[PDB]
Amino acid sequence: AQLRQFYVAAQGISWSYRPEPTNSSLNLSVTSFKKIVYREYEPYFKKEKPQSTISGLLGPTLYAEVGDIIKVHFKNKADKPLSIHPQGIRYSKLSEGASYLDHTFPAEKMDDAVAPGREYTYEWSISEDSGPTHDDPPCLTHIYYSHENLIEDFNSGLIGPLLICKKGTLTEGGTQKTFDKQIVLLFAVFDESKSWSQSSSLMYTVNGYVNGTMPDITVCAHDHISWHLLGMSSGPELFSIHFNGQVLEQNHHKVSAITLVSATSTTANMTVGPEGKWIISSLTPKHLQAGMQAYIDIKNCPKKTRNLKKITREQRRHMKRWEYFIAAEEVIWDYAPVIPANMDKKYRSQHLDNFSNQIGKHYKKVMYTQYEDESFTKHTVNPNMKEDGILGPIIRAQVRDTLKIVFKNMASRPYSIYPHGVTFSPYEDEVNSSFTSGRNNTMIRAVQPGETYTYKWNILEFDEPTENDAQCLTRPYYSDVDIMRDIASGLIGLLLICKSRSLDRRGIQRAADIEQQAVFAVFDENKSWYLEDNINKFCENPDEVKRDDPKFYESNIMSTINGYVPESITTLGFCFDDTVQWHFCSVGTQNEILTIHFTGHSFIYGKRHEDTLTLFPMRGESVTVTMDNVGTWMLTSMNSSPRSKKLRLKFRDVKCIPDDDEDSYEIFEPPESTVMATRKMHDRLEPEDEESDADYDYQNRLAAALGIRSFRNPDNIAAWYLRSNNGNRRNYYIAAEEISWDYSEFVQRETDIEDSDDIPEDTTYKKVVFRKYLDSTFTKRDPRGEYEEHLGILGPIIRAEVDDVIQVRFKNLASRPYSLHAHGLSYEKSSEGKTYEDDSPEWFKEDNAVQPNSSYTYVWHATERSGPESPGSACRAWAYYSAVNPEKDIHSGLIGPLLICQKGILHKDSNMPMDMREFVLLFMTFDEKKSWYYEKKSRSSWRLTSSEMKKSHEFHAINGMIYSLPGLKMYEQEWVRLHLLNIGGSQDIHVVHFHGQTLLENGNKQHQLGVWPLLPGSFKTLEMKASKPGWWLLNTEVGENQRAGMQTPFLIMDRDCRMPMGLSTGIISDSQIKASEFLGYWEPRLARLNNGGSYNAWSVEKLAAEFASKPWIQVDMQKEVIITGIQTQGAKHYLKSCYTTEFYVAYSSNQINWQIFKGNSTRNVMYFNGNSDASTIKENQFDPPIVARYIRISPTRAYNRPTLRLELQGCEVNGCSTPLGMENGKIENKQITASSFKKSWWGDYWEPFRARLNAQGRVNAWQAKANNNKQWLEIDLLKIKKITAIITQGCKSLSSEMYVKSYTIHYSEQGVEWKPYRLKSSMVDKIFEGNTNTKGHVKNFFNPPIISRFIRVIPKTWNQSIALRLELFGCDIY
Repeated sequence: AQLRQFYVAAQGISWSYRPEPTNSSLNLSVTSFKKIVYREYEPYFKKEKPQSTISGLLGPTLYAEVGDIIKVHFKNKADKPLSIHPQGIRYSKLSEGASYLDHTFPAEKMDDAVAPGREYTYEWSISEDSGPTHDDPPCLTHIYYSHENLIEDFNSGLIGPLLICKKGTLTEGGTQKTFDKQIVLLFAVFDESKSWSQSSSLMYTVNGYVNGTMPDITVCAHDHISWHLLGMSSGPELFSIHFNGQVLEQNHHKVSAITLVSATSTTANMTVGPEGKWIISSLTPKHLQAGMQAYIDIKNCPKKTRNLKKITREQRRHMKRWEYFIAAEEVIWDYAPVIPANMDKKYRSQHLDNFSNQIGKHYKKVMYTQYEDESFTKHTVNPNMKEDGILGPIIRAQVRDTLKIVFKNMASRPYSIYPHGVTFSPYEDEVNSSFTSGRNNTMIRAVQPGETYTYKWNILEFDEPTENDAQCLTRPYYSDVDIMRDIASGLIGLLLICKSRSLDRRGIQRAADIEQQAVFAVFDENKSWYLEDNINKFCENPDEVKRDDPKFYESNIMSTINGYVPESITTLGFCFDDTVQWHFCSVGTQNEILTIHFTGHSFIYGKRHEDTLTLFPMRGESVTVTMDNVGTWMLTSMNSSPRSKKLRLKFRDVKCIPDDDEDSYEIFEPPESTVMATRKMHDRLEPEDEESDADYDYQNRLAAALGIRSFRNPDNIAAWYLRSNNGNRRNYYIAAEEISWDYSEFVQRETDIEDSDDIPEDTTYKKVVFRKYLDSTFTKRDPRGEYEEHLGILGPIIRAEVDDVIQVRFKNLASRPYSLHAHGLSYEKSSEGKTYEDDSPEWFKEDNAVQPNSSYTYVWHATERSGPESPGSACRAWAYYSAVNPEKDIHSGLIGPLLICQKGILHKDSNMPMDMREFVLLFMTFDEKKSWYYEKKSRSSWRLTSSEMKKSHEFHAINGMIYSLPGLKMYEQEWVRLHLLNIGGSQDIHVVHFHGQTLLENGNKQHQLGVWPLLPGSFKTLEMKASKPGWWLLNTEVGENQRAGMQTPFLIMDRDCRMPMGLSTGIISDSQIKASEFLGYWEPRLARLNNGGSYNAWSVEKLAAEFASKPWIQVDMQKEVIITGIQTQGAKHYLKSCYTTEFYVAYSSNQINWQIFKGNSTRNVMYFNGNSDASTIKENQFDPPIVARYIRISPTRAYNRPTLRLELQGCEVNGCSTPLGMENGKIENKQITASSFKKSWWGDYWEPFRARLNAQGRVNAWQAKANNNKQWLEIDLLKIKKITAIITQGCKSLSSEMYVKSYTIHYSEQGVEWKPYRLKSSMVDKIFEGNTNTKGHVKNFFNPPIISRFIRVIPKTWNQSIALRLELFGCDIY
């Protein structure tokens, strides 16, 4: 419950990018840079903290436990305004530091920009729902920075960690209990060109140190450590950190490489091993050449040395000849193999053969070849094993299988090998570290061209992966001499860290029948060590050497998959009910990443069945696909020209007829023959069939341990295929049709207060967008309700259920063909829509293309592996798009979500899944040069793409529109679901950040993450739990996209928006009640709910016939308000039943453009509902609340006279004018003080302690003792609050009434004082207008709110007495 007070300051530190403690060159410092950073101070800024060395510009580290507060006492000592902005849920509008359009008063604008040489005070509060609190890591990490200028105030060196932790861990010194260290690492890129002192800089630093000049950080050996890896850069960078020789554990995944994208952070743990130096490598092929790393030296502290189990429990020893005698060679390589079916013209007759005498016959291509003999006298296989081809030398490592790597360099250059996540033994280095010790304890890394060598490491059962990880981990191994040059030469393999899966010393696996190796390498011959043996030596046209030319240079860029370019001419055939296991990885001198769409099936991923994998550069991943379909399919990547339409691997999934191995070309080894016949899978040894590795007779010691001991103790067609699926079908009628569409919705009267913003692009653009119609015969559409206001460009949400069956009658209506393609779903090739080779005549090709003005009816089947796993969640998002040309279609607008929810989620609202809010958002940047309707020579510049506005034709949209995206409205403290998707703009990884909010995952039931990184292809379902009302801001915190256009001001409102908007009270005067048609004589100024008299309903003139037309009454508000319901009522004089039954509602913010859609609205199908009898107050609710100035209702069907009385239910503007609790009872009577509890001597007592609005009983107001202009009513709010508005009233006693008429307001500070309320733009006090009638209310507003907890009300001029019932509308500030 403590308060983490913190003193910070910002000063201009002259900072070179390296440290040096000398003199001669340390006065004349040749290189330097101006910088502004964060430096912590002792209280009152007298002294200054030590500022440990390893943190160069990384500012002070803030921290807290769940429950405490933070009072950062900022003080800007630099010469430009600055601020501080953390990440999470805490900040109210005066402690967030960001200055955007949120409609706040000049009081809460001070935190946004602190002038140079001025103080402030930042206060936060770590709630119970912003911390981990469960199986999350012991405690998380967030980055705090400057929000005044997200680009000029970061590269100037303004950043710092914010390390919030879990209740019960953090000590007083700011260090965890069990952990022995608290390290923080800032991988960053400080572009000094976009900085305060704009000088060019090629800086790829870490903490402010370049090329690895950071001083060595060191710890002891065999202890537990805690990491905190930040990362931040203006541009969209990527940091694939790698810990050499060690293993980490983030997110319960025993990973050996942590990936961070810009403006993100994470925490992780590891236990250090024996001593010896190490390196923190950055795997990204760009952060390598640049040069950035650290050093991990390990000391030897004389405290304790552990002694644990060495042998594998004395039974699973497995000590035999299962070592590996690998080597290197330079054999001939055919990228397209010898005489394939699908020949290629480029690589054959221009790059291998002597046809037109290009090179010769030979490629000098190195590869790790595997000899099975020790003496290196024979390869293991010269031909192939019927299904491998180039399945690499498989290195399967498990507990003590005598894994010895014998190595015989037989090449013409120094080479080596280097695995991943494999600690070395000091007998042989197995790494190219600098300090290779002397001849005594030697550690050799390279091998000269002709030598031999011997490595040594056999893993034991001491680093088994977590159960949440995959079955068989996969890791590469390559030549560590020069990575980019050696891998290009062709040195790479797979190192498989499986589990205790050995049944025999041959090493077969279980739980995965068939396995296939697939890596995505890209051999850049221009960076190979045999280009000279390609053009220089072996050649016949070197006459004028082809080089430095776009043709020749890019022609030898051979991006392949397992080397072989053309095709696996044997498509990967399979059986049914099998569980194939795949191993994925990728290398190549290229920064970008890949995503591998898996057409047709899906694979388990942490018990979720995802269908797209984003594999990162130079680190692998393993999946498991199941055979539950029949037909041909694909495995494709889709990023851009060289890889999208190229990387494909066709593979069957079939059997015919029994199991397909009686007369066919897939004879496996069961062999599905007569059951009485012999083959593999039936190898009965002496004892019995496969049980284990045979050992002692019984060896009673057959207990499996826990790992580490628990120690410390007309084409109107329909669907046709739904015959055997036997489904609970659900029908939809989509279409596709052109439309005009311009992203900029703020100039569409959203936030266009300006009048001179010159449009820098085209006015609008012609897209093609999905729609939703009502039946098989079209032209009867379904308009987008209030729910679908934020969809923007996405089609209709196609919802479903587990084990359902979907029928979709797509019907193209555009100029070129289109189609559909689901994801993670089940269908047939005649229900796929993808364009490639099939297994039938153009009968299965009926869906592959939907010609214009026609229609096809797909049949999709959502099975068990297509539903939302991870019981912590409810619905599972997905996507569908026009997959005829998947790159130019999605960039045209044809994209939509496809949700799948569990069994039970659907209400009697057409049975479409409902019962929990959900916003769907597709973060994507739209390119107009990749669409179909891209008129090339636009009217700005025809030569280049608007050379006058270069690259102005790419729009960073947030789900359609830009800067506006209206429709995002949530309550306070309500669980809303979010389906964030990203498949359009691939190479741009996005990180989603809501202001003042903390997201959440499920499955493992707990994950906060602060902000989430959207991987291009992932489908993420999260939960929000909105925090506080006001105008917040949704964006992506990559500073060069937040300013580019990805920022939407979503809205949190109050959680009690149920207050009358003035109809019954009297706020809404009768000067603004209109009517088109009328009912007799009953003036509409008398349409007030619960109004008595003789005429109490709506009319102006006489009707004489009213049953068919739809008259209307129009209420005005004079300001934009919220409306969350309506309170209907019936009228009569003595004998008119006269009630309305059905009635719809319109609304408008301009009185001209009306949106009549809340009657037959979203939750409704095509109707609304109303009253049931005479005066019995009946009310309805607008589930998505509406917000408009004018509102107009129209009754259709009533009882013999369509009358009504209406009363509205809304809230306010800033969005926190909630009842402070007077009438609610949330305030007790001990927060009200005044002068006299005025009593008579022949009657009652006049209580200034019952000033409740609309509370009834005895004298329930404050008639002061004696009349004078010097009484008052003082309210002690018990904590400083923002007092927004006031409502006065009048009182009486059964007789002549009297009431206040005009009052002034004296208020206080935190303490006891009283000061007048001088009008902002005046020189004297402000005067208010009190009541005018007895019971009617009057609302008075404050131009700036009164931020206090003392407030006095001065009755200045009144009517014959002081008397009022009072209610303040305030806000719970902190």
